[PDB]
Amino acid sequence: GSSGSSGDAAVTPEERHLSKMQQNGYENPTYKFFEQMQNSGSSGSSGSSGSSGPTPKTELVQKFRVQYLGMLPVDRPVGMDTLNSAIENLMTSSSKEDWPSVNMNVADATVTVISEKNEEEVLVECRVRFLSFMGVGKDVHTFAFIMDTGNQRFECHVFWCEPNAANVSEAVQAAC
Repeated sequence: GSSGSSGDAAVTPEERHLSKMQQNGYENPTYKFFEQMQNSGSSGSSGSSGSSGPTPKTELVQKFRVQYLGMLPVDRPVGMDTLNSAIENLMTSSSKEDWPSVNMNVADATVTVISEKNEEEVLVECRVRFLSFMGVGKDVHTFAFIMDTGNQRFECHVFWCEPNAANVSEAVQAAC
């Protein structure tokens, strides 16, 4: 029942931010501002957006030790409620320990889920460009990001960060 009026400010500086993230979240503007472009349509029957080739060079890069929960299909590219769904989805599927270890790379505003067992093992390669929505669920150790694989398809990948998802996410903020 109605109980309070004590007056006390006991909150961590890392939560001050994560808070706004759990409230609204982070929606990539480019994903919606991707209207002005010059696409081409020439003969090229194939099931891929061309070729990428070798990875580019880079001087700066951040590596965060996080766990992998798995991919989860969604209905919308954005919407906190939607994200929270993926987290709870996998969380139930696999346990906290069941989740394997993986190194997250934040170089060139690019996200590359590297394997903990092998550095030269890119588990997942995502770019801030494809990234549609990203935020924190109910828990501060639950961070997921939805990307666009094409054909109106969105894959929600969840990852456990420690001691929280304040750093990782934050680093992904400027990545946009």
